[PDB]
Amino acid sequence: PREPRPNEECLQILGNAEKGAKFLSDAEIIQLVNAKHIPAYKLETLMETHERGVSIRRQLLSKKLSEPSSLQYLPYRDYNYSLVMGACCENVIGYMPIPVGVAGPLCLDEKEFQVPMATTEGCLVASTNRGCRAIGLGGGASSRVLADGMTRGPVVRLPRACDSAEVKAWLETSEGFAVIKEAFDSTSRFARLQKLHTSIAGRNLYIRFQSRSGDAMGMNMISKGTEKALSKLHEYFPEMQILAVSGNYCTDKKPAAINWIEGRGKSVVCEAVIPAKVVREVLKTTTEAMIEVNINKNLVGSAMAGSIGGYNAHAANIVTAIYIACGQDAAQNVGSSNCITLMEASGPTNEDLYISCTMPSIEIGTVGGGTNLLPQQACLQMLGVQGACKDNPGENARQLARIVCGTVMAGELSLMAALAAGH
Amino acid sequence: PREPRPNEECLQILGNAEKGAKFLSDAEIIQLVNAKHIPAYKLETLMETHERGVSIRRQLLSKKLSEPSSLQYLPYRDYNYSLVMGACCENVIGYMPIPVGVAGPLCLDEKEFQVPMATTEGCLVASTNRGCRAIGLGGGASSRVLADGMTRGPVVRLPRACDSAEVKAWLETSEGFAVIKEAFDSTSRFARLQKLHTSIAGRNLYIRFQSRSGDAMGMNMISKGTEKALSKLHEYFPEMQILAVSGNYCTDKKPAAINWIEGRGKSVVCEAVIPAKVVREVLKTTTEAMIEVNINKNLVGSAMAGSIGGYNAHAANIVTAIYIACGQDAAQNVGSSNCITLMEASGPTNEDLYISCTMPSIEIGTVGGGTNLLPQQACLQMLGVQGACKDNPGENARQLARIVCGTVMAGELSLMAALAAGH
Amino acid sequence: PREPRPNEECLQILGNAEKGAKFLSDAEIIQLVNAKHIPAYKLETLMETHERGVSIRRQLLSKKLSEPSSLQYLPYRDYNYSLVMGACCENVIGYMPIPVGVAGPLCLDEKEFQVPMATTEGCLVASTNRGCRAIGLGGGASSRVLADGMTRGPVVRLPRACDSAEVKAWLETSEGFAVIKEAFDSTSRFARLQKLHTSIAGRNLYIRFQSRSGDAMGMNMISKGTEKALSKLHEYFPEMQILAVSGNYCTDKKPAAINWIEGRGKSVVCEAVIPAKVVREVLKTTTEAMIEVNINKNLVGSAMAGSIGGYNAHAANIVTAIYIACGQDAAQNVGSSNCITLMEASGPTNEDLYISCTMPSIEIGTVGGGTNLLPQQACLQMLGVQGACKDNPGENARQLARIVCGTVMAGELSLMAALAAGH
Amino acid sequence: PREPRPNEECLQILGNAEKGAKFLSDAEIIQLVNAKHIPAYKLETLMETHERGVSIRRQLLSKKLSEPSSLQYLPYRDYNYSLVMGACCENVIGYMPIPVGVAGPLCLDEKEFQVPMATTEGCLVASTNRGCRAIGLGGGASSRVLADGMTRGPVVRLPRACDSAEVKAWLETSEGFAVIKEAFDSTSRFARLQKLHTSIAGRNLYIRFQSRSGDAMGMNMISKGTEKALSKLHEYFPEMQILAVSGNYCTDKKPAAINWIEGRGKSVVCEAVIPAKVVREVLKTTTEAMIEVNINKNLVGSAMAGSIGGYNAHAANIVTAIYIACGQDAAQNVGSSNCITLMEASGPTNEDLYISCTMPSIEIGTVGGGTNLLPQQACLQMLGVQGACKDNPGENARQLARIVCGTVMAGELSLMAALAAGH
Repeated sequence: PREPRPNEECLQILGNAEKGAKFLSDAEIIQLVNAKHIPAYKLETLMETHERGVSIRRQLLSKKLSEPSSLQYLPYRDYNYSLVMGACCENVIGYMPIPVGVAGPLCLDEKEFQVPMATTEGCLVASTNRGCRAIGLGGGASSRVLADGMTRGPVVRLPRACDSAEVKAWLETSEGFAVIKEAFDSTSRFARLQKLHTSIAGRNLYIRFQSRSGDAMGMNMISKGTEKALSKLHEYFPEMQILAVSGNYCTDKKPAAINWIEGRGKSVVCEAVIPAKVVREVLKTTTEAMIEVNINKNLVGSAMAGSIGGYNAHAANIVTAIYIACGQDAAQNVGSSNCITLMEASGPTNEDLYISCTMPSIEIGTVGGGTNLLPQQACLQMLGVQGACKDNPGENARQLARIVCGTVMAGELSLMAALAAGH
Repeated sequence: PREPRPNEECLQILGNAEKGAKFLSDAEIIQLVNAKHIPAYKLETLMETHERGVSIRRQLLSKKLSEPSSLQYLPYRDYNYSLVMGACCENVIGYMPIPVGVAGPLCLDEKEFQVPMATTEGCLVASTNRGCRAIGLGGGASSRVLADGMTRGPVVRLPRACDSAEVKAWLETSEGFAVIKEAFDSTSRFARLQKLHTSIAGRNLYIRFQSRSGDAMGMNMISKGTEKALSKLHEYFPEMQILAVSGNYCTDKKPAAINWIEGRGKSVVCEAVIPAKVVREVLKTTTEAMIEVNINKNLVGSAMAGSIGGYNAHAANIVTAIYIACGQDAAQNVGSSNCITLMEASGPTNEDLYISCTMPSIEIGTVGGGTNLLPQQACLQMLGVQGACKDNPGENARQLARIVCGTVMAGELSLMAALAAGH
Repeated sequence: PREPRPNEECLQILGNAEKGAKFLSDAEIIQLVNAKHIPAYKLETLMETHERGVSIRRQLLSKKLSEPSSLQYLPYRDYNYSLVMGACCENVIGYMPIPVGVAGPLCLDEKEFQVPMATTEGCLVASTNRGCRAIGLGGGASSRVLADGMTRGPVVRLPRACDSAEVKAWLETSEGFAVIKEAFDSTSRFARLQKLHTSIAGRNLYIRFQSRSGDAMGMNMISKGTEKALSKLHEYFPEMQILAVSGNYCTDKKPAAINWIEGRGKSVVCEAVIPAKVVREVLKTTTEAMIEVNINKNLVGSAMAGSIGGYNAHAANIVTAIYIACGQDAAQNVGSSNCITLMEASGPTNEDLYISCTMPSIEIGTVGGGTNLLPQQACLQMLGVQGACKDNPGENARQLARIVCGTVMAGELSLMAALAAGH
Repeated sequence: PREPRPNEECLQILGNAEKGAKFLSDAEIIQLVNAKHIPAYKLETLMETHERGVSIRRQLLSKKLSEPSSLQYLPYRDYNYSLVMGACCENVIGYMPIPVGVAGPLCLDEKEFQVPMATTEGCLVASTNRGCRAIGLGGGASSRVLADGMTRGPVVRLPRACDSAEVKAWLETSEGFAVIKEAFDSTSRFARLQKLHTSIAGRNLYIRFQSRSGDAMGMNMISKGTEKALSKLHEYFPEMQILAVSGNYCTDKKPAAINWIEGRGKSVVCEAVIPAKVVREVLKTTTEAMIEVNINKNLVGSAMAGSIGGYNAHAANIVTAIYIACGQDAAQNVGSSNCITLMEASGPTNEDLYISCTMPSIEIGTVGGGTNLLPQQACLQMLGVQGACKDNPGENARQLARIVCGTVMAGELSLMAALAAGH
């Protein structure tokens, strides 16, 4: 054993650049932190290795818990914290393992994918797998990206609603839009402002900037561009007050009709045709039952519940699983799960099942944020969409959006079949 | 090195109960699986240890990838798969580490909590921490659970809309409700049917069963009860057809006005008062600016975007982080993030900031599903709400809902201050 | 001719109770009004006959118009103003004739109705007529009232959200509800409080009182009851502040999900089955086309437009026409037109067209307001629902709601057939 | 007295062009109609005068009523039916008088208006008048038209969702849009296609054509243009099926988020500043109370009710009254009443009340439909906006929209003051 050296003493070893942390014990570091000498947030930098830093943070936290042994089974060792510091999380005390299953092969646009799904919900992966199998036997699915651009919705305020109208009119002209577009586009190589969407409420003006962002999800880049554009706008209207760079008009991570109607991020449609025989043998139902359930649950049931954009069975399940697996911001599922699922009869006999999923607001990226960590990069890699696509910028993000829509469609197929076979 | 024994041979070692898997190589197991002898889904059971089983699955998957080395940095070893098999995930190929940070202390209802947040979004934990600090300096927050019950919304169909009306009327009487309540309650000790909510659309009848479920999230239990109740209902109306046990009328994991208006799971309100001085020094703004931004972003901005239940800054961020940390079903954030944030002036001088968050549909549990895994249990434990509360059933789930609402409120405070200080 | 006597002089004739207005000229009355002696609003009382009073008001108004001859073709003579004064309109300058057509016979619940429709929209009545004919040939329609009660949604405020929670909890107990119900019911013979619906937002508590109101539309009576109930509630919580007797939580004359989900006024469902032959010969289409159009316009189209409660073709047309004809408050069409139209195949061959309309929020009455005028009473009379039904209170209002739903259904049938035959 | 001549006989007088109807009695005409010789719908043409024709129709209808005397007080005489036949109504049996009151002067954009309001709701005109007075004392209101174009939302269907994507992409190019614009614009002098808005759902493509329409409301003209444009589109995609010219994507006469977000018809904003003294003396309240009520009723209350576009007190009342007075299609109030009302403190002391109303979807016209009748033209004339404005097409419709927004704002001011003074 041993015992803790006084503070002033300990604060010196820390300073000796040939004899630093590593000559101090956990108790000595604890003492230094408690005297408010060391800032606990700097532990991963201040300590010898990053792992130790998180160890020290864990010990400190444990001391303050009603059950000191709470963190025992929270894993923290043998994890690369270098990539998380100053990028992804703060006050780190370990990591939360989420089991990763694989659904597939998903036969989409003449290719095959193996889709990783990080979930703690039993049977979700198996159900998605059955849907994938049905689609595969059906001759594969097809998808298209319909629109692409991340949006940011700042709110500005003018002295009078008349002034707000003037600003809106000026933004609607070709010259004003050109000036704003130049200012916005100057901030990055992928910043290419598309048509603006404005909304007035009294003297509040809400401006929705939209743009592609390469392979990144685009929030940071769009925000930077917006800021620059708002400065430029302020030059012409010095009385304008920028109230908030985010005025809930984007709309980011909230249910909003605007995302459903205008789109946000990527808008995708996927479709497939399942032969009648396959619907019988794999899905254990019939086309007629599937259509009946689809109409009376996904359309009418959602309408009676007063849903905007929730005209599907469980798109949120698949979207969340894939998002967590692939390092996406999982909160964005709120907006990204918007989907409408349609089923119809098809074929020369009206016996085959046509299915389509439409998802207008898939917010997704393959660069930046959570996609900078190796484990999430692995899941992106097994799909073939990891990182930036140098040849055709944004192609990887588009492909990932297509895969997400296809997987959602497989999940819908399976769950709807299960509900229709019923009991 | 060595080389693979033939199939028939290999299939025998597998059978010898004194000489089973463990005498076979990875290549031999691969051969057996490829001949369709072994079902790959049974690998974790079929193999010697579970870890090997997932190893075999990983090798098989790697062979089919365009980049065989994709899984290199997806971790799978030294993880307890026994708790995941047949409960939480299928076709497991490893786990996805999500960094866990800690925000707090959160001073809520005269107690202090240390809230784990699993996120890959930089600065989220720090911002929540600043909000927690402001609330703490403000004399702590207060919360109340207003309603509690998980819901399931089956859809049934009658021959005619007149028959649907008859069934609805019968469900509305005391005798019919009593019969249905008895049938529903017989299925479990926590199943206590509360008042029914019906909606007709033509000959479709949508019935929303609601009930408390102890400390479990309640989906499985509510579904079981619903099934039993629907059988009982079928006894009185033999012409009734149960179309789907889930008719999107719950509503589960979709944006729906019904959850916002009636509630789903737990309905919570939290409030605090931040002194003016604290708003100046910690939040770097003023009360007036905070109220202006709150009105013109969370209320008016959300209204212009056509939001139902999205009258907040970023409740989804906090909700998702906590949910992933604590083993909740993360897809449920779709419904659980519904929140309205209100700010007003308060105090003898109208200088202090009153803030409140109202979240009517927090779907949450501390037993079952993802909460059965030790790492997620650790995060539940550091909050003091892990598992069932034997004395007062459902108390732990209620406490967790209160903490979620309080943390959301801290996050709102911080983000709104950041937006208001602006630039 | 003649010329105007001085004011003081003229003000005396007005006073002589044997020689009053009628001895004064229009110019003399004009002079008196312009000197601010007579209050123009009292003209119909102050003048000899009411008609003259409105004549004087018209002359005064004409003097102030840029085109003095504007009122020439606005009719005002030979109209009974006695019933409008102090009841229905103020500053009356005449009346606006709305042409009234008749659609029918509508074969509903084994009776025949002749439905008056006041419209200036060409072809609306003819289209409704064709729908009525199709329904009649189909063996008539059937309807049911599913729920009945007008609602008022006051908002009150407590010092703290905790206090609001306390009040909500107290309202949810049997004793508190009993006290409130007694207070509410004491105000009128039809005031019978049904279950309360509360919603908290911070320290705001929104309370939705619901009740039947006999044959009246019920707004006045419900408001009176609410006031009394709120006074009683204030007795138990002296800190409560009644912020507004209408907190937009009713919700009255605004689009709101709450009316769609919970109902407001009368909730009705109507249905019919149209034989295939009749669909061919009268509607000039086929059942399959009708169902296709219904799904892809009323369900999917409305979903893509982000509609709450607008899952129909043109229910608002029929509702407005009937409401204007029958003396209903026409603004209420905003809420009353909420409808979902469903069409399916039916019969032994799936060749016949089953149609149903569901309208959960028909706000309607046959006593009070506009129903006190003879012309509107005539339209109510030709339906057989005029005034109060002494035997079975509220029966006439219910019948009128059924007729409204049936007529809406006929209109939907016709318009949908027209759209499907297309070109 | 006399008695009825036989049919064959009577059918001949009808034919004699020197001795036609007018030599036949009401009983003889009745006999002819009942033998199915005369088509009752042709009565106004077939009879001598139009008035007689409606008389005959009334007698026929009376015979079939349970109370033959029902029509006694439904007026039909001395009304110009020539303008209603083949334009405005069918099977006419008279007209429904709606009392017309006048609110004003409304001081708007430096002019004064006298606004006619056709209502049977007591106190509505008086309340609007008080609001007008307050605004007038406040130095008048200001308004701006922000956007202008009526929309039509057809739905077309392609064989596959991929084909729908192809069509959407083609519509998004400059060349495709140019072709469609040419085809659309060829149909009328006011048809000037603006940017298209498309939405896919599976293989359904919803296209929202928008355009100004001169002074007409524009539905007929927009529909004609759409038809022509869809034919042109069919030329390039022969597999396209036009499913419905109206796919509920306009959206016409239904609550829809799309009208709220994108606008429909005219988008208007109006504002005023009420001095504190005027708020005290005329409105009998204070600015602080007004703002409190506005926030907690029009914003928070509407949010809790799950309103899209209903963030106001009673805009529907004013809109309906004006619409009925001025010959507008009253059903359109459903969409046209969408409004958000905002109140703030203003002035050097924050004592004055700033108010603004924003109405993005005012559907309105001053030519065609109900505006072709003299009584409604009178109400349009007293506003100075009757008919087409030859110099500046569409100016009259824009002015009327501004007046509607201003009147709505006055009504909001008054009602909100009444609610705030409370009791």
